[PDB]
Amino acid sequence: VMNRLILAMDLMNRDDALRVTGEVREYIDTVKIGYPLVLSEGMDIIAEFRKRFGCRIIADFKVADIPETNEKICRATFKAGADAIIVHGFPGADSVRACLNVAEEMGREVFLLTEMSHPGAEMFIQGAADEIARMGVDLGVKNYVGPSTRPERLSRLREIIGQDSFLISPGVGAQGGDPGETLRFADAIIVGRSIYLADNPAAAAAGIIESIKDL
Amino acid sequence: VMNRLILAMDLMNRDDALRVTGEVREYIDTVKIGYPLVLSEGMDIIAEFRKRFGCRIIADFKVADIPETNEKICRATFKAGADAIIVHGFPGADSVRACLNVAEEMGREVFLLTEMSHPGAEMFIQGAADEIARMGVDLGVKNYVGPSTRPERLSRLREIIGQDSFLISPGVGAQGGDPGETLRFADAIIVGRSIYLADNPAAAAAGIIESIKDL
Ligand SMILES: N#Cc1cc(=O)[nH]c(=O)n1[C@@H]1O[C@H](COP(=O)(O)O)[C@@H](O)[C@H]1O
Ligand SMILES: N#Cc1cc(=O)[nH]c(=O)n1[C@@H]1O[C@H](COP(=O)(O)O)[C@@H](O)[C@H]1O
Repeated sequence: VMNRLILAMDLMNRDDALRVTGEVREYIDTVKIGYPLVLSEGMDIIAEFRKRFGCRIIADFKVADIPETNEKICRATFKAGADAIIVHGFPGADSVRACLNVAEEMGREVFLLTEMSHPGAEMFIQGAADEIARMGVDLGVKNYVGPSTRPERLSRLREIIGQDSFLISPGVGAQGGDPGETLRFADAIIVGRSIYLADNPAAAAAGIIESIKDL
Repeated sequence: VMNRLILAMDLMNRDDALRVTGEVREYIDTVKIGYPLVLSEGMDIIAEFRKRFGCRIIADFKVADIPETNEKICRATFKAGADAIIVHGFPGADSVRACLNVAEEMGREVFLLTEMSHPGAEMFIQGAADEIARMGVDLGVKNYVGPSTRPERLSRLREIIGQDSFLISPGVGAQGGDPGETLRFADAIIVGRSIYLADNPAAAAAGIIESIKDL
């Protein structure tokens, strides 16, 4: 991804989301669109973004249902033009496999979310995360998400998935993660509020890239 | 809920979803709408159903993000007219509390999904599920979801949440669960495909209710 930086576009207004995305487009090559924007403006926003910005779109839908429902969610999401979808690993291998089957059918990608970045992830997810990552490897998952807020965990996740797998990492900025340290282990960082709530989102993005280029 | 039966409306077409829901409306009082329908037809389908059918709507969005994103998802969902939202407990107490805070602000309800009904739930969720339920009790959650496919687990979950808590249960019919056995422990059952894929959905719903009445 361009400059190893993915914008988490979680504004909930089409005009504000378009404005900020257009302002930082020279500094990114992929935008993560989640439910805050989609549930407020509709699934058509994915193809609008893909067209107007020529960016790749990751649908951060944290898919976490039974296999039959996961298949439907993935089909709707790729039909809407998303390049990839983020899927939770904790519902188990059959739920992940359902998403992989639809991605194979539609020529798209699945990212497996292993450990999450927020404090509550320590309660249940962290204890299962190594095993979720190993499950991913066994299923042939090549794209993973793990937490900027815990670089020791990001290191362990990288160890499990190997160097060939692609690893992206949220929790940079607002949640306390650091771009440089996270990029020791992740291929790309995801950044939302530090950019989209900034007085000058382009200046915020540029500042991040300057720190990245230095690594 | 009327007749202790909630329709899981996971058809992806507005016309088919409206047809089936209309045909079975005399036998239910609540419709569970999830991402298959919403991502295909838009969030406005929630208010359409509420208006047309005068039914309560549970948004089955399996909310499973960090606290800040959860609050955004819950706000959009209640703005759209949902009566309640289903939230995963696996991501931890702060993520659940974020949803409870928005439900409190907006005068709506949260259902906490503890153990899931599909085979993959055995890998990670089942081992955490008693603790997820206890966490719900500690947070003051009053509405829970647990699996028709494992009535011994449903019994244990009922034990933890007490008799005053409201418990709904999917996995009836297509996934193998039984209405009568599940209603030993749950207050209401959720049924999707056994009704919506039936040649005569009204006849399928009526058959289920006849079996419920006998208990
Ligand atoms: N993908 C993802 C995901 C997994 C995770 O463990 N932690 C996150 O913050 N996220 C998402 O990344 C973004 C982080 O944004 P921010 O930079 O904290 O504002 C949000 O969209 C959040 O929902
Ligand atoms: N709520 C919920 C949920 C939790 C769970 O553990 N198992 C489920 O099947 N569900 C949902 O209930 C419905 C079950 O539908 P069906 O009766 O198997 O066709 C689907 O919407 C599924 O996504």
